Amino acid sequence: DSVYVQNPQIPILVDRTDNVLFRIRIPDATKGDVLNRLTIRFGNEDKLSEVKAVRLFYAGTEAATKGRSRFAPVTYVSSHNIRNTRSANPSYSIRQDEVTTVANTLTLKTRQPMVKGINYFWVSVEMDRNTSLLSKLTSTVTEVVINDKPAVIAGEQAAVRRMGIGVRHAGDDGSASFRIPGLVTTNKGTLLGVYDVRYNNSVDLQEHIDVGLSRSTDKGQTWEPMRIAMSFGETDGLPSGQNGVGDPSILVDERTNTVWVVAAWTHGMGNARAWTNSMPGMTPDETAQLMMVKSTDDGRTWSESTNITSQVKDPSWCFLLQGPGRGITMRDGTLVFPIQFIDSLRVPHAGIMYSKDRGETWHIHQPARTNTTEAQVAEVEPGVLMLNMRDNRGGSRAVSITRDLGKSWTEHSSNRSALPESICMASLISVKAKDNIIGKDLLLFSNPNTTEGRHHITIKASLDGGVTWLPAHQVLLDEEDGWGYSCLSMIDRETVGIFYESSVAHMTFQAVKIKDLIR
Amino acid sequence: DSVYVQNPQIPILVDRTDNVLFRIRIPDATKGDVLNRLTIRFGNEDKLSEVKAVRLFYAGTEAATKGRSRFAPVTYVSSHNIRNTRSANPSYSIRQDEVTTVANTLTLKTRQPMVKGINYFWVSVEMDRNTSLLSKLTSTVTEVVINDKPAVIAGEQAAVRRMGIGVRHAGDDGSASFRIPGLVTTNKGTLLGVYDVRYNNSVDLQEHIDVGLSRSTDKGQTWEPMRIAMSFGETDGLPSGQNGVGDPSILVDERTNTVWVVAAWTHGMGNARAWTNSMPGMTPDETAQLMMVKSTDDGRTWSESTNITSQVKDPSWCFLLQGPGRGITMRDGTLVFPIQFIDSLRVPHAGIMYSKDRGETWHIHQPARTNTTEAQVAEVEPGVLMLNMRDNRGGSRAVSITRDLGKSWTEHSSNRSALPESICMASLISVKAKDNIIGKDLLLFSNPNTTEGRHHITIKASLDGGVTWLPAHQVLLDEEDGWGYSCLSMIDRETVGIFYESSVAHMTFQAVKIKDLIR
Repeated sequence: DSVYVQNPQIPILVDRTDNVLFRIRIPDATKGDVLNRLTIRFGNEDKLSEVKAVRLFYAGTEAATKGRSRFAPVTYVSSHNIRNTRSANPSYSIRQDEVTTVANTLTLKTRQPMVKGINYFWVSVEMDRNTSLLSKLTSTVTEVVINDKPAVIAGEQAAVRRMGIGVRHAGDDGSASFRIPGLVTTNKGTLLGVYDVRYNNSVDLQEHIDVGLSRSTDKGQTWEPMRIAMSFGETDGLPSGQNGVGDPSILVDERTNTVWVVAAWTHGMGNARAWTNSMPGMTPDETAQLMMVKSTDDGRTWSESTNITSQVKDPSWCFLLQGPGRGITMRDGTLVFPIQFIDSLRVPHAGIMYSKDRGETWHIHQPARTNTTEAQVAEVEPGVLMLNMRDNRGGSRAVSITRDLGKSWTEHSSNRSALPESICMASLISVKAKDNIIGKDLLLFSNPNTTEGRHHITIKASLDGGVTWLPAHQVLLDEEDGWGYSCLSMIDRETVGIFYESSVAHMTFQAVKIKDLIR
Repeated sequence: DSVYVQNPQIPILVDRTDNVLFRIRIPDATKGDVLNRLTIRFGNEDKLSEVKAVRLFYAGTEAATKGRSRFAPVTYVSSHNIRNTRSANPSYSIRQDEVTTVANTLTLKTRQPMVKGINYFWVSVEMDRNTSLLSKLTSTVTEVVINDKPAVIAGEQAAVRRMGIGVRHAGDDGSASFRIPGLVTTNKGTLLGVYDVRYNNSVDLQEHIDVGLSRSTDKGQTWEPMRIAMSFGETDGLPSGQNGVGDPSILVDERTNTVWVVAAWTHGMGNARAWTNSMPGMTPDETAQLMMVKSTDDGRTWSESTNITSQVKDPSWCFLLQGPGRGITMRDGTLVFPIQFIDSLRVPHAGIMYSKDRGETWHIHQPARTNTTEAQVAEVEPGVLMLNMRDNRGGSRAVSITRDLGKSWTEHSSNRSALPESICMASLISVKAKDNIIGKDLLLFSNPNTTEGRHHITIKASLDGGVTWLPAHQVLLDEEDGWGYSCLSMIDRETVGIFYESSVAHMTFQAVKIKDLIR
């Protein structure tokens, strides 16, 4: 007689067989009670054309000790099961009904007798594989009938659901996992997404890891098969498991359209984490190496790797590597990659590395802040670089300014205040007024918008050079748990792309109108 | 400088492509040093004709922080990787050499330049797939040559290596894992091994779990395809993930050769552990159910399950189930299964359940001991049952006697003293004097022979009804880490079979001459 409905703010993947539209908790069932039918309604303006099917599933009951406020006993659609990331695990969910032609009103039926107490049902939505990434569903459970009486419906279920595409799922092309996203838009409008290909498992370097790249010439609707942008196989006769390269950062040289990918090659180091096992020195046998590849053909083919360690690594550092995600071209044509180093006393520092000669030579000056790691840089105003930093103190992003490419650093007003975090990679980009439909300079930022865990992946916009991030100028994309790393790139004048580790896929692409951010 | 050699006491699987014969640590290498050649010698009476090939692998180096005493950076041959349990992970080991015709002396070569410090090599043995399970190798590294100088060899490498067979590997027939072994020998000499088929992962009930059975009519050399002995699929319209059955115990009714399998069916309980979520009551919706199948055709086909719960479960118990492993026929024809119950206050007790009518009706009297769980029972003398118990107090097995089928219990002299454990399932069987080649009553026991972790799987024999377990009357089978559950059954007059979770496979069978136990 009382039913609870959840409409979870998570991406509907156009390439998935099942996506969670509604979770339903019937908390106080009498044994034998039957959910005869439930009615969904879609909003007037919904493009029901590109909805392929809607399914009602039963998932049984809850454990006696797990309490009465959960919407599921288990993950319905796994983002980690290498054998199935695309459909509901059939061992957790039994299909009751299915409609393959969707109208604005829709009724699903069961004859399943319920157990005493908590019973779980959910609604799966399957989209046409060619569904527009910019499409939205406004769906409501309007009627639930139990023992031929309409039941009282409760819960927040007014979420506007967005589409996305699982560019990489766990198990794709034999790889256990994919991590550490980077995204740029080439001068030809081509989306380039980079990531770790983590073949054996999901652990950080050292392991068998290559740098993968997914390419889209249609604003993310389709992605060309995975290219290996960088790999070290059995270099020097050491196993591929002791020759990993990863934590990639990608940038487009906007003057030439030359694309650059920088990454950390770990050589040796047993089967342990490079973060604590990379040591002082310069040789591949001694310390992690800073490796770069380039594409001169819009990311279709990739150069052999060049070793730039000798140019920029201090011998006393335990570890120098890029900040994962992306770098930038500045207005004066300087290429800038965020970097991070562990000093002789094992203290991490964020900073920047830049080339003034199209990527021929690279320079690092002074660190921005102590006990920071992963950082992303934007040119917030001409000749003014904002470094936005993961901070081991917890709670909030560190923000510093350089006007001299990291020779000197100033604390920004927004430092350790404006942007909450849980100690996790975050994306920051600048959008020039002339390059977007708002006609105003923007900063766009994405991270897990929480001080604990990795969830509530959110795009935030600032109109005042990242002094203020108004709540209204934010879109929630993924309220469920994931590995939390993300990277932003403007797709065109009207839309921002996010390439991120989500609750629905290891590498998830979504496109968001900047008019949804700034209303 | 010196080199260190390990000959690990782990099973050589006749069905594996790779098995670790030797691990080698070269601790203090100069960059460029080359292990030119390595000589192994086999004992004069070794059956080298059933050795198919020997391989030398390089595995690179060690992590800076992991110290100097390890024999490997990583597991070389995985017992968990659903994509490969049978050959070395090629990302961790590079083959240097291979000999396919094995003599008493054997030389393996490399041209691999070593890194400064620690370098790992290992020797893989592949056996003929028809290799005798009773065969042994006595192998030693006699020469290691580096830079054309013989190096000083150190280490304990005098192990007599035994054969085994991986009856179930992780991933077999689509199942993530296999756990909880039981083994009997039918009156026809047929080996019947039962186990959890844990489809989704390796967690305990509640989950998608069936009872599997492997059958061998040739004393374990070959195993028939896996049969599902018990399964509840989508009973009552609940998902298979909320209809698991497992923790099996198997016995042969020696009077009739009727084989019986008892198991715990969990219905509902969300995706949580039944151990803490099974609750008082009697119905499948309320509490775990005690379910039984039988085979009248030597384990080829299995009856539909009968529900025994009403006969033996007190309503106030949170959980009644069998002790995993096996039950017995007593000399007077009584069938006995070890059982365990959680009382109304969540305190576990071990006991016995018996049938005097060929398995028609079952009875439980009094528990043996507070805060015990998994137990195995043997008829040490006519009408005298020894219950050997997992004890939550830690350190050692509890041992009690009943002469009245558990109405009353006496502490045995060996109680909480003679048999070390880490709080883990253990196997105990009795062998009558007339039924074995020693012509003496035996007790045989197997468990991880440690107070910490699960390793050193060992068969122990007692000649004095389990009063004493002399060190000499013990065989070490697996000194490396596993899940630790095991079950014993006499194969014939001369050999005991062990079906166990090992470091080399989820379900491992080995055969041991009792003349190796009692010398």
